[PDB]
Amino acid sequence: EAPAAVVTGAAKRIGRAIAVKLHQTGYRVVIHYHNSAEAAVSLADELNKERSNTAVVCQADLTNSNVLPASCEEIINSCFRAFGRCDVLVNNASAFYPTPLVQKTVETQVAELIGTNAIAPFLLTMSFAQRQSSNLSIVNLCDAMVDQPCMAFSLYNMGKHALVGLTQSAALELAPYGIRVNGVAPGVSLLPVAMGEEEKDKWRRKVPLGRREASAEQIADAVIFLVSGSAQYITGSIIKVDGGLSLVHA
Amino acid sequence: EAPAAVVTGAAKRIGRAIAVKLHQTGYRVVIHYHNSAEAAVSLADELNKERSNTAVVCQADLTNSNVLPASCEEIINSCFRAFGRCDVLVNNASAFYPTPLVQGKTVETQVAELIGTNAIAPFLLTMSFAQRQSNLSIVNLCDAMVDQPCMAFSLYNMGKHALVGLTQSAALELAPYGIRVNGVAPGVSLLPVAMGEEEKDKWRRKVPLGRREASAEQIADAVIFLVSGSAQYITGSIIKVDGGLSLVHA
Amino acid sequence: EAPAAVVTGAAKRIGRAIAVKLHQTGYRVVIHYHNSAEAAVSLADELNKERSNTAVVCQADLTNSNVLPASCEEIINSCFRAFGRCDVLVNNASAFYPTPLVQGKTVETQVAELIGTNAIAPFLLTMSFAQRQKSNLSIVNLCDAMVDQPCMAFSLYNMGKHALVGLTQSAALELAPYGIRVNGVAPGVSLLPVAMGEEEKDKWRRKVPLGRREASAEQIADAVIFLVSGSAQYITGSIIKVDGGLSLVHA
Amino acid sequence: EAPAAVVTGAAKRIGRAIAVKLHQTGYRVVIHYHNSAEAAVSLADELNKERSNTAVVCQADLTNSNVLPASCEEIINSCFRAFGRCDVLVNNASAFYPTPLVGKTVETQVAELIGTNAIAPFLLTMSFAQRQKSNLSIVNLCDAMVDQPCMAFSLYNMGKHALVGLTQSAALELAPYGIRVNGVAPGVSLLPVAMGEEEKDKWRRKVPLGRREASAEQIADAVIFLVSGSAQYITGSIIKVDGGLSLVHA
Ligand SMILES: NC(=O)C1=CN([C@@H]2O[C@H](COP(=O)(O)OP(=O)(O)OC[C@H]3O[C@@H](n4cnc5c(N)ncnc54)[C@H](OP(=O)(O)O)[C@@H]3O)[C@@H](O)[C@H]2O)C=CC1
Ligand SMILES: NC(=O)C1=CN([C@@H]2O[C@H](COP(=O)(O)OP(=O)(O)OC[C@H]3O[C@@H](n4cnc5c(N)ncnc54)[C@H](OP(=O)(O)O)[C@@H]3O)[C@@H](O)[C@H]2O)C=CC1
Ligand SMILES: NC(=O)C1=CN([C@@H]2O[C@H](COP(=O)(O)OP(=O)(O)OC[C@H]3O[C@@H](n4cnc5c(N)ncnc54)[C@H](OP(=O)(O)O)[C@@H]3O)[C@@H](O)[C@H]2O)C=CC1
Ligand SMILES: NC(=O)C1=CN([C@@H]2O[C@H](COP(=O)(O)OP(=O)(O)OC[C@H]3O[C@@H](n4cnc5c(N)ncnc54)[C@H](OP(=O)(O)O)[C@@H]3O)[C@@H](O)[C@H]2O)C=CC1
Ligand SMILES: Nc1nc2ccc(C(=O)NCCc3cccc(Cl)c3)cc2s1
Ligand SMILES: Nc1nc2ccc(C(=O)NCCc3cccc(Cl)c3)cc2s1
Ligand SMILES: Nc1nc2ccc(C(=O)NCCc3cccc(Cl)c3)cc2s1
Ligand SMILES: Nc1nc2ccc(C(=O)NCCc3cccc(Cl)c3)cc2s1
Repeated sequence: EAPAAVVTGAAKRIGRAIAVKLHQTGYRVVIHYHNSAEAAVSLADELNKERSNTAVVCQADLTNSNVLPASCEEIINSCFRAFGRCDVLVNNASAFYPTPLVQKTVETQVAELIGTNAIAPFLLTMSFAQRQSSNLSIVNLCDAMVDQPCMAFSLYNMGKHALVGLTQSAALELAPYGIRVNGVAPGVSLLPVAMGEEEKDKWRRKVPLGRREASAEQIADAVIFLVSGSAQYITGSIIKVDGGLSLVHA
Repeated sequence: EAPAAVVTGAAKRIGRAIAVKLHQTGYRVVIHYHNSAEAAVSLADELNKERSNTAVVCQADLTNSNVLPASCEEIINSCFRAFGRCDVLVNNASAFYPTPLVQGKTVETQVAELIGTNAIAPFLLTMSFAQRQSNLSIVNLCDAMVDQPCMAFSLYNMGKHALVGLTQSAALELAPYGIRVNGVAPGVSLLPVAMGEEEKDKWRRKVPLGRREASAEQIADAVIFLVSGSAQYITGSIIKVDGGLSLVHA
Repeated sequence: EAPAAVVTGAAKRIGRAIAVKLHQTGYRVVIHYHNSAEAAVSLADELNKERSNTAVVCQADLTNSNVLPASCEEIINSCFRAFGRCDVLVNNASAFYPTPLVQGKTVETQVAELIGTNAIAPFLLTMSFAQRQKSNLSIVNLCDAMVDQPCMAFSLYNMGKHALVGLTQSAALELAPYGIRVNGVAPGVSLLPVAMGEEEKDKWRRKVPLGRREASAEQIADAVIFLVSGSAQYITGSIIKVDGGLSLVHA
Repeated sequence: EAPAAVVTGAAKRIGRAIAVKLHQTGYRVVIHYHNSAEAAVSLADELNKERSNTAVVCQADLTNSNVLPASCEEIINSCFRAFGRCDVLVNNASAFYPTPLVGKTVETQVAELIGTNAIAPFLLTMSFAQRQKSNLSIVNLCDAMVDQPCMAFSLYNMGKHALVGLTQSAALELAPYGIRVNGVAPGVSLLPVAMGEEEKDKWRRKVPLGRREASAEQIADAVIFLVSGSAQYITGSIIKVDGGLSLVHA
């Protein structure tokens, strides 16, 4: 038949764009969600209606507990269960909020920010590999502004730095098994829904390429390339998709 | 009207694969060469037979000198003369040889060739490209190993480092003009002309992903992505196409 | 009075050498240890015999847990309790072992120790150090020069060391308005593993361009000493590799 | 007896502070200069007043041309003829001005910005290494902001990137001879004399640590460390001395 992909947090925003675009490219997909049951279902609906029985949903909480392992195993599972194979893993799901050094308790923050951002990708990676001709690859959602961090976002930043480390080490380690591991690093994309609107323009104006944020589909485009046969020799690479934002000094 | 691209050192090896593949994507192509007259003319005949009036050649020495700006201006001008437009510039041409710090070319010539082709020509070509200015982009052929260099290749490495700087500086500067500037960084690809079987397998053995060098087409694939509509928010980015080679410790 | 420093995992190897050199430069020192009780007490004994009332020990597991914040707070408080001040924090303590992806400690346990010691505890200690400030304040984080060219099957260790880089940068940024500098020291190959054979040692030694030998503990401490000194008063968010060229050598 | 150090562009500003700190440390110094003869002599006289026969001056243009190799050989020679040895080389001299891609000629700009910042350091490095017959080191003055460049500084940035490559390449190659090679990367240091205080403050306010530029002495302090017995294992390292400026996003 046709290849299959798991996308994490695929309900909304960047994950949904990735999901749809993988589908259009001919992937059967698992739409993982935590909170967005509705949205997951609706997207599955839309993809199933397009090609019969090619989109399934999956619940899991990706916080750092004692049960993350099983959850990550569950997610990889259902991809094999629904489609009998798993070609692609997109690590998209992610928490993001400030954690000031001079001031949810901390370990909540750690489980979410370190847990979702780093540890869960590590576990999914381990399951994806464990259960493996083909074109297998993993794509991690990184952050182009990792070296010029937002003030008071240490934990978030630590977790994204950790994700670069996983990208590198897993690319090395899984290269023998023909599994590629890559990253996509957005700058400013879909801005926080809560963040002010006139405040949003402030950020848009800093971006060299067209004074605007990346659309979700732009991010998705890079993911598509990395999983494709056009990237068959690409592993351990992180592709920034930031419109030049990371090149701009203070 | 199909867009137009200049590829430097497009007569052989990776440059040829980039020109071919731009052509197969719908571009008209200026094939720059220095010495490889026959291969140059040969390729253009092949492109033109495939689609008449779609390929030209343009001879130029890319060694640094007081007339390199005029030679660079001429390469770009050749594209406007042939095709009435210049949409893409691929900085591919490259001198590569050892320049030990501790002891037939003079050092003046070594600097001219290694710094001229790898860095100064790209800069002058970028300047000419932007001056004569849809989906405009420049792709620089960089080097994935530039922070773990070959022993005794200081001038080469300096040139490739300079090219990274050019990639970033021009991406920043040319963004408001809608011109994107990116790089592709091979690890080990098409291997040298003068090298034994034993030595090839030595290098190949180092590559985590499949224990082999990149095909030129694999390198060309990333160039294709960067110039395409799928990369319209990507600028100042360098994509490693190295099979994990740069991840491998001594 | 004399400034005070907290050094984590300071009973042996690189931490001890850092504690010793800070002590010789006139610091009062907290020697944090986990398991190495005899060795920590021995070191403090030596340092106290050198100038009385200048060295204390402090026991803490730096494995991630819900009590890890309390333990890190307690480490910092030990310094204020002993010496009335805390000028320098060195995050040296580190777990180091393989965690293969394609496969005995549970994975829960691996994550707790490798991410906890190498990254979370540094963050918590960073927080406690800064909050307790109410001179030349700085933090030095022991990083790893080979993080972008890692050992096969050391995913979690590498992830923690990359996190520590992120902490170094983020904390340099956030704490600079308080006058606290935050930097890193990144060894290549230094003191080899106690359980490693001399045969394997020489394999690693011969890869080092500068001298074909590992860094001495002193040489690593030397860089730490520079970063805390007034010769580094404008330096923050910098990581100095002390690796003999090792990270420049290709495969 | 006393070790000897060559410092380039040592007449004024940062190179001056380095010469002085090296002298105070016990070094005999060659004060290289291009135009500031008056400045160079006064420094030399003052140093020589502190300690007889410990300081000499040497004039040379470090621009790129067929005579540059000879010039750099002569600079190194001047240390040996004066002091009988050359233990340290500090590549400090630098040209810095904008070179927009869109009243000097372009070839002149290339010659000056690539010549002073990259090529002359390479030639000096070669001459330093070849003339050796303990604690030998080279320190290259880099730039902490090379990945977040000033707009329209492409050539400057290319030169500073090249210098990073030299540092790394020469570190690797000279390590067997026991010559360490490292860099110091200032952020904002001595601001131009004639720059308005109101402008100066715009840059000053960007700096996290103390909201001021680095003194020349602070930069020199990092140089002193790298040449010292405390840095005996450090090679191929670049120490940013930037007060956190490079960590600050747009
Ligand atoms: N937005 C931007 O501008 C930038 C984004 N990025 C990165 O790109 C990726 C996508 O960003 P964006 O779409 O804005 O992300 P969001 O912050 O909106 O989160 C995306 C999804 O993550 C899931 N998620 C969050 N926390 C958990 C958790 N504890 N367990 C399980 N799932 C969880 C949610 O799924 P559910 O809805 O089902 O609960 C949510 O829809 C992230 O990795 C992010 O860090 C990086 C830099 C810039
Ligand atoms: N091959 C590999 O494994 C790797 C290559 N790269 C990079 O990828 C790109 C393509 O590599 P590859 O195809 O191997 O390159 P080649 O070594 O085959 O050279 C490409 C072309 O550069 C041209 N060139 C050389 N000197 C001059 C000069 N003075 N003036 C004008 N043109 C000149 C030549 O044109 P002509 O033949 O007409 O004289 C030559 O065919 C380069 O920029 C290279 O640095 C990066 C790392 C790995
Ligand atoms: N040695 C080398 O070659 C290199 C070292 N580094 C870094 O340099 C630093 C020093 O290296 P090195 O001296 O070899 O380190 P070690 O591996 O010897 O560990 C130092 C100390 O870490 C402490 N530690 C370990 N696990 C825990 C834990 N769960 N809770 C609390 N403390 C713990 C131990 O204290 P105790 O003995 O009391 O149990 C130990 O003595 C480390 O951060 C390391 O990663 C970087 C690269 C190379
Ligand atoms: N100051 C700052 O904020 C920053 C500086 N840096 C780097 O720090 C180093 C020192 O900085 P700074 O003191 O401000 O530098 P300056 O701009 O003051 O230049 C230092 C010296 O360079 C010499 N020089 C310039 N062009 C030439 C040439 N063609 N031939 C020979 N010598 C030449 C001059 O010698 P003379 O006067 O005798 O002609 C000059 O005094 C440089 O390498 C610089 O790039 C990096 C980032 C920031
Ligand atoms: N899960 C999520 N992770 C992230 C990470 C980053 C952002 C984000 O909005 N980043 C922008 C940082 C930035 C920094 C400086 C200038 C600008 Cl215009 C933008 C948003 C999100 S949402
Ligand atoms: N114009 C050209 N530029 C370059 C640059 C690099 C190479 C090359 O062969 N690079 C491989 C270097 C290498 C470094 C370490 C391990 C391995 Cl297997 C290979 C070949 C060329 S040809
Ligand atoms: N807590 C500890 N952390 C670390 C981290 C790294 C090392 C170490 O020995 N790293 C060497 C890795 C290496 C990789 C490639 C070549 C070589 Cl000569 C050495 C040893 C330790 S002990
Ligand atoms: N030879 C010389 N090289 C350089 C390099 C850089 C500078 C300089 O002024 N750099 C500051 C760049 C900068 C960029 C963005 C913000 C801020 Cl406050 C400062 C000044 C000089 S003088």
